[PDB]
Amino acid sequence: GTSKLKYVLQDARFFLIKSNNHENVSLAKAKGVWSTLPVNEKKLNLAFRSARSVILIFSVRESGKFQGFARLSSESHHIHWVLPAGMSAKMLGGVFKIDWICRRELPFTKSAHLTNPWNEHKPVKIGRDGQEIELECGTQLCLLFPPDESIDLYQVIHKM
Repeated sequence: GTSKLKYVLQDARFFLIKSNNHENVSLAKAKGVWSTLPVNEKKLNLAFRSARSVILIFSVRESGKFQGFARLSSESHHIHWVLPAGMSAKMLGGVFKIDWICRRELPFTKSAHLTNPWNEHKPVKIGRDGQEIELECGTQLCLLFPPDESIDLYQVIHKM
């Protein structure tokens, strides 16, 4: 009822994740892992040791929707990802363990009022993979997601 969620998002860092396919997100939602290119891998690692929470907000390219958001529980570490054109297991080699906070979709149409000061105040749906979102903008975007009844926040809060 927002109280638990607001405590989790308190002093958090927010990053957009863009996936080239639906299957890797379905995979990530089940096993609680994610991997990204080394550029974004470094940033999330720096962000993990620095912030009380690091939140990843997912969107499949060309879906028109966010598919959910998750909190890193570990920095990356060295998963049968569906590798897109340009494949290299090693490129996506580091595996972040993530705890999902919401696995339900949020259409871009519901976040049209929210813009990101850290991306030239462009609408928050706009950004490349790894685009960091300013605290309040990312907090509001997370609050727009519907409650996920499959999710129990106890293990996230317990790890904090």
